[PDB]
Amino acid sequence: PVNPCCYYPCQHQGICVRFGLDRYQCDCTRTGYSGPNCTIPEIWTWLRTTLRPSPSFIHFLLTHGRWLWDFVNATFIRDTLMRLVLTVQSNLIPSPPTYNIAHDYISWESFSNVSYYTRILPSVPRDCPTPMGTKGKKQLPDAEFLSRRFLLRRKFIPDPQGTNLMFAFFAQHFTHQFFKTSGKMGPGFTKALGHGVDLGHIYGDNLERQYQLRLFKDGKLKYQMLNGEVYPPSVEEAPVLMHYPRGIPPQSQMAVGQEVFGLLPGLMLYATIWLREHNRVCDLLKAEHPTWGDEQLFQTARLILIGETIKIVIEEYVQQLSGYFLQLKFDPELLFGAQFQYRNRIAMEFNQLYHWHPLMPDSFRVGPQDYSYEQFLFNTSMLVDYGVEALVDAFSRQPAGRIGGGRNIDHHILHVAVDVIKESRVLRLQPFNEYRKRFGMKPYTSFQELTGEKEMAAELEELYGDIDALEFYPGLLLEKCHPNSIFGESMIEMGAPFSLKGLLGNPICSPEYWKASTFGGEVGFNLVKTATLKKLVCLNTKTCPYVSFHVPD
Amino acid sequence: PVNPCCYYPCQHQGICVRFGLDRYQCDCTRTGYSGPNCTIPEIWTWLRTTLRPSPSFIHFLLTHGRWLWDFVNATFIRDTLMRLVLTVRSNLIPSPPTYNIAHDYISWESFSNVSYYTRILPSVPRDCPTPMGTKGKKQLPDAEFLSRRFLLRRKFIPDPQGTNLMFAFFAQHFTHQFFKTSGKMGPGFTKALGHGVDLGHIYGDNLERQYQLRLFKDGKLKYQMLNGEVYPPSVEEAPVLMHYPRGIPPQSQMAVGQEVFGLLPGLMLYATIWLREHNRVCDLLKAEHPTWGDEQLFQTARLILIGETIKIVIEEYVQQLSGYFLQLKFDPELLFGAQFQYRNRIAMEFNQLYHWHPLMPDSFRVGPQDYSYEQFLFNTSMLVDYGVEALVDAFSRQPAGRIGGGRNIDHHILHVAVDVIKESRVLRLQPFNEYRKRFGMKPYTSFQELTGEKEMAAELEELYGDIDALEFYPGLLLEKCHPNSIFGESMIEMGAPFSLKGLLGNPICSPEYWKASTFGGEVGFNLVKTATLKKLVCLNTKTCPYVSFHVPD
Ligand SMILES: *[C@@H]1O[C@H](CO)[C@@H](O[C@H]2O[C@H](CO)[C@@H](O[C@@H]3O[C@H](CO[C@H]4O[C@H](CO[C@H]5O[C@H](CO)[C@@H](O)[C@H](O)[C@@H]5O)[C@@H](O)[C@H](O)[C@@H]4O)[C@@H](O)[C@H](O)[C@@H]3O)[C@H](O)[C@H]2NC(C)=O)[C@H](O)[C@H]1NC(C)=O
Ligand code: HEM
Ligand code: HEM
Ligand SMILES: *[C@@H]1O[C@H](CO)[C@@H](O[C@@H]2O[C@H](CO)[C@@H](O[C@@H]3O[C@H](CO)[C@@H](O)[C@H](O)[C@@H]3O)[C@H](O)[C@H]2NC(C)=O)[C@H](O)[C@H]1NC(C)=O
Ligand SMILES: *[C@@H]1O[C@H](CO)[C@@H](O[C@@H]2O[C@H](CO)[C@@H](O[C@H]3O[C@H](CO)[C@@H](O)[C@H](O)[C@@H]3O)[C@H](O)[C@H]2NC(C)=O)[C@H](O)[C@H]1NC(C)=O
Ligand SMILES: *[C@@H]1O[C@H](CO)[C@@H](O[C@H]2O[C@H](CO)[C@@H](O[C@@H]3O[C@H](CO)[C@@H](O)[C@H](O)[C@@H]3O)[C@H](O)[C@H]2NC(C)=O)[C@H](O)[C@H]1NC(C)=O
Ligand SMILES: *[C@@H]1O[C@H](CO)[C@@H](O[C@H]2O[C@H](CO)[C@@H](O)[C@H](O)[C@H]2NC(C)=O)[C@H](O)[C@H]1NC(C)=O
Ligand SMILES: *[C@H]1O[C@H](CO)[C@@H](O[C@H]2O[C@H](CO)[C@@H](O)[C@H](O)[C@H]2NC(C)=O)[C@H](O)[C@H]1NC(C)=O
Ligand SMILES: CCCCCCCCO[C@@H]1O[C@H](CO)[C@@H](O)[C@H](O)[C@H]1O
Ligand SMILES: C[C@@H](C(=O)O)c1ccc(-c2ccccc2)c(F)c1
Repeated sequence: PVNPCCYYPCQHQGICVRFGLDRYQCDCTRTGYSGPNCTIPEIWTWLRTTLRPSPSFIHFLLTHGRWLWDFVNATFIRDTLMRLVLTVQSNLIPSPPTYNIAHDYISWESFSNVSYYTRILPSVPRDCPTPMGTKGKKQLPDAEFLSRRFLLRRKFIPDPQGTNLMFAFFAQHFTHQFFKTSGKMGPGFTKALGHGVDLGHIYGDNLERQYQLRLFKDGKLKYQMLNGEVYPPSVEEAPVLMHYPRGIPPQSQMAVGQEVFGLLPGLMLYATIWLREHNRVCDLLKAEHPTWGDEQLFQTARLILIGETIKIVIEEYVQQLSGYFLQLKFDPELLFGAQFQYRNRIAMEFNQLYHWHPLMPDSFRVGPQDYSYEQFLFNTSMLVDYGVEALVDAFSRQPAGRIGGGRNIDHHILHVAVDVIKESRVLRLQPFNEYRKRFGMKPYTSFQELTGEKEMAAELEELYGDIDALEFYPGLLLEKCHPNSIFGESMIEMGAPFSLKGLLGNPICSPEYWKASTFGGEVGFNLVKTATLKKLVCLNTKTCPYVSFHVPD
Repeated sequence: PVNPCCYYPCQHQGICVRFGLDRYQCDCTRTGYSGPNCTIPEIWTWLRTTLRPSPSFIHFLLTHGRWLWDFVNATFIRDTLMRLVLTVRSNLIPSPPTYNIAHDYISWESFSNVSYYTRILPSVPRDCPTPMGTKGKKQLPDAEFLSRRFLLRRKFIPDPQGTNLMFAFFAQHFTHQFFKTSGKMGPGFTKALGHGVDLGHIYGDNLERQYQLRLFKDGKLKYQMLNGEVYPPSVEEAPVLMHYPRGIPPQSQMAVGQEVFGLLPGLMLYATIWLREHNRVCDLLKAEHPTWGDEQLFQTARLILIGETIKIVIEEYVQQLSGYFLQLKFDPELLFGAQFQYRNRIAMEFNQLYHWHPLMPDSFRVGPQDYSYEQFLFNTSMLVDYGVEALVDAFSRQPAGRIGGGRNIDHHILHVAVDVIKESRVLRLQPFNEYRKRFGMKPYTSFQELTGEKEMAAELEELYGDIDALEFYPGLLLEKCHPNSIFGESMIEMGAPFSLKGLLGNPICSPEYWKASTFGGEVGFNLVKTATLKKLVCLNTKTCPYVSFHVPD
């Protein structure tokens, strides 16, 4: 007998469990539903269903009515709605976490072993008719072909939301502290054990590495002086493992928290800024705590920089992304009255989803110069050649690509998307339409409805055979965007739950940690509260360039 | 100049922070207090403090007036009070955890590094004039001498509550899954990384070990047949590091989850019982799920066993210990309405407080046989010679020692108590009275008020010089016991918050985990719900012996 759970016979987050030889049952516990498949709603659930407006209608509300939102943001409604957005979206994410690559069920190993990525939906059972369940063709489409025909950039489609390369490199930097898939252990495993905003891309994902990067005086990180500017130290002074092209001299190899950050100037840019911010914070702490040792200075600066990161990510980063007329607000005290777990486990789906390579351009315009991919990648002098000011100015001015829509990944890095789709088959990620339901959306009935056009849809229909078969990452990047937006509804409705849970689930946001003393007092606490991208750069530079998550005007 | 925080200025959980050269500031955030030392009470706090009766008064109501309690236990008031017990107790424990031996302040490293025990009060600063802060003598009293005079048994004092050796051994077994101090790392460090009821004393503290214990058939653990009965395998078959006396060969030594269980038959007794249960559960689980592989069977059996452990501990173990007339109840649903973090970190103070060596008798009686310590300690054949039935009957009939009150540790194991005090001093654990205040009690104003007598108190006053210099462990053990109880006011009021947070803070108690599917359905769920000490033994033995946490009549 075939595995019944492969029909995904249970709705609204019921758990399919195999009983006997050919039977299944569903645990509808606290899903709001009753019956064999969990399809009969309870009186409260039912009432909330008819009164629930569609995610599209709410997206419209958040992106329209300039007059209403000016009023809202200047009142308490701002706090009310922020609380609402925080609790409602985060709660889609389980906590404690549930499944992983090895276990499609709750276990003590899945709870304790942090080297695993987690998952929101279990893998597609191995003992089933099609690789995506029961629907679709015997074999899935070629990963290279799907990229070439649907994801490969022809002409450059800029972001209509005005997103720049200062954002793209921030996104890439930031996300790589909690996305470190391991090569040795394989797919579904991770090296970044903080599982969130620990800043291990600055300090290191292990103690040994951290100790090697630290000056062990004044709580500071090691640094070097090139042309009068403070840069991260050479590998000769901080002998940590760094991935540089073999043959490159060690004196030109810079050492930072994250191994891959030397391969791109944009990465090594932010690495410098944050390092330069860390030591600056030590200078402020030491002035008010002359008696504090090196360890106290270091550990307190880290917490201040963890706070600063989340403040900028929520109020500036997600702001630019969402395009919302709601002024987003970082205030942990909002959740102090609700049931919220201050813990987080990074999920493979969020890893898959955060592959935002369409942000990368055709070239890299720095002042009058234009730089090719072969001049930008691996170049180790560019950062020290131009300086922070000049590179931040150049990245804040150049537009970034539109993520959704399709055909917008520059040929140089298309291979990544190919491997993403490949990896999304070793992990046996459920089909896109199943995730639609998990994150509270209606499944698509056609490829037409998915893309909003006719041409590119009809070809996908022939390849996949069924919309119920469409894969996760292709689904996200081919779906029609919201009008004049950066990506589709699915990226928002699925991304944000993961995103917000990570930010607010950080221990520093808890009632226990969100105190003045935690950050060395009012001075440190205000540094978190008033943090800003512009301030992160311009307080650490000689001059102040144009710095923003969006192109001028 | 003298460190201001040595005086412990900040009352009611306010945090002392050094500013400038000789100044300090208190962070009264969310303590309920205002002002420089956190002594000015807010409107609600004042109301709370005047209306709140003394701990001793509550202990009176809970331990008296049986007629009222018969009524209470058969009504919803049982659930109401239990919730109050759960929420008010656990609240006294920081979550996420605060400090460790390295940091007397909040740091990311303290949060991330699960190798550390946590702590509730910071250490006594090294620059303080006296070892305990500001009060007492330049040198503390000799640790060996303190044990001899005040902790060493003369005549045997049985626990007035009727507590038996079945309890005493359960305690030692149960606790040694989350008390595993690292000799190679030093005090303040731990090997038990599950930090609670993970059953890592049955399955081992690491994966490679767990794997060696497992049959890898039907989710079962390895075992061997002896005399027709089920016993843990030899090291020869399951090669794991076991701490046995030098000269005892691998075939002679048994393999279990905790490395030290071979040293005592009572400890190895429970290793057998819990192993039989695990394999017994797997048999039930396979009948319900024939299509299940080995891994899922093992992982589910682990959760059911964790379930049963928490059920028994709360409803029988804590019951006998507390001696309350309130029928204590295990139901995670009680907490589904309040703010509760399903996370736990073991504290060095919980470690220190659980050294319940007074429980151990002058000698061990097994029917008509009287075994001395030298016959009992490291016996390899006693378990197999007698069997489970016979030794459950034996330990259940023999009285255990009264824990508090003083002079009740057998000379054989008095060296343990010595080392606890010496370790405390390395750990730089705050005075006993400082811990009184932190667990909502008033400090003792004299040694007479502590002990409830004249002689022992006078000698202690001479040794310590002041009551505010009295140490944690000696304090807990020399305090006047509640009338007819096992220990005093402090062991309950300091032990309970750690204990209940450890049980209910287990992720299986979370609304995400607490459902039938987690335990393979209803059969597994009911095993947890109806779990019992008597059943744990008697369902795994040929005959039922006397089984209880108290002696007969
Ligand atoms: C949780 O936390 C615990 C406690 O911190 C931690 O314990 C262990 O880890 C730390 C760090 O590994 C150990 O600390 C010791 O640190 C001293 C450092 O002094 C030296 O510093 C300079 C660097 O030394 C050299 O490093 C390498 C290797 O040789 C090389 O590049 C150079 O040669 C370089 O000079 C140097 O000036 C000089 O050598 C100094 O002596 C080390 O000397 C020592 O060897 C340790 O590494 C602790 O000892 C560890 N144990 C304990 C009980 O504290 C855990 O690791 C952590 N757990 C997790 C999961 O993170
Ligand atoms: C020109 C710049 C970029 C280059 C050269 C690049 C290249 C790569 C490469 C080579 C991989 C690993 C592929 C593999 O072996 O599996 C990768 C993965 C990834 N990319 Fe990029 N990419 C770029 C930009 C971005 C941006 C802007 C983002 C947005 C945040 C992003 C997000 C990710 C993520 C989250 C991973 C997976 C990380 C992990 O699991 O270890 N990338 N990219
Ligand atoms: C005759 C039986 C017992 C023996 C032989 C024994 C022996 C020991 C020894 C040798 C240590 C290590 C301390 C040191 O040497 O520094 C220890 C610690 C300890 N004991 Fe016992 N003990 C016994 C009974 C008990 C009981 C009944 C309890 C009650 C629960 C208990 C609780 C503990 C705890 C919690 C520790 C610290 C564990 C750790 O730090 O890893 N012991 N004991
Ligand atoms: C290992 O622990 C075992 C516990 O069984 C010890 O062996 C047992 O020792 C007792 C005496 O202490 C033996 O009792 C003897 O037989 C009868 C009772 O059956 C009794 O009336 C006699 O007076 C006599 O002492 C008991 O039979 C014996 N069991 C076996 C199988 O030999 C042993 O002494 C312990 N090891 C150490 C180092 O003490
Ligand atoms: C490392 O980053 C460098 C940028 O900071 C870059 O070197 C720069 O390359 C440009 C373009 O080739 C040079 O400009 C040259 O070409 C123009 C004509 O297009 C001439 O008018 C100029 O006089 C000049 O010869 C820059 O001079 C050069 N910058 C510096 C400071 O030397 C590298 O491309 C990056 N590294 C690699 C290996 O590609
Ligand atoms: C978190 O989970 C990881 C995967 O379960 C685990 O990695 C390791 O898991 C096992 C056990 O150590 C190893 O599996 C094999 O065991 C067989 C025994 O027959 C050997 O034939 C084989 O050589 C291998 O050792 C894996 O090697 C190993 N890695 C992977 C990717 O599976 C982690 O240890 C665990 N982390 C913690 C902290 O427990
Ligand atoms: C619960 O779901 C199952 C499986 O999806 C339903 O069982 C049927 O589903 C098909 C479409 O309705 C039928 O054609 C099949 O006879 C049967 N298939 C399987 C695999 O069981 C079932 O009807 C659902 N029940 C309810 C009440 O909605
Ligand atoms: C609370 O803080 C300090 C510390 O307990 C209190 O004691 C200070 O002042 C007292 C004189 O009025 C003396 O007891 C001590 O000399 C002094 N202690 C120190 C360490 O300087 C003080 O009374 C309280 N402060 C306030 C503002 O009420
Ligand atoms: C009728 C008896 C009511 C008992 C139920 C209330 C349980 C409160 O338990 C209370 O915990 C507090 C915090 O740890 C302590 O300070 C109190 O002394 C303790 O009794
Ligand atoms: C019933 C409950 C309470 O809060 O009173 C309670 C909870 C825990 C303990 C307890 C105390 C010390 C070690 C282990 C358990 C205890 F003695 C009493």
